Amino acid sequence: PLTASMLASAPPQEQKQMLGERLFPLIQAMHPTLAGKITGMLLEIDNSELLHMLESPESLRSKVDEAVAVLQA
Ligand SMILES: [Cl-]
Repeated sequence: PLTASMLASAPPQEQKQMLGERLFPLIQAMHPTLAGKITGMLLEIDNSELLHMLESPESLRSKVDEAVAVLQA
């Protein structure tokens, strides 16, 4: 499980990658087809909220639902 401390201690060039690797499987469970896109959309959020999402399923959902509204016609 990823921690702020773990995140803060990693070289910045890798932080988003670390978050993406953790977020993507969770996002793909909700949406196999829109997963790359949703994940890319979400990595745009500031890291510290991303961590809160990894840690609250409900936060991740609400963020995903709202990513999907961006994607729709
Ligand atoms: Cl889907």
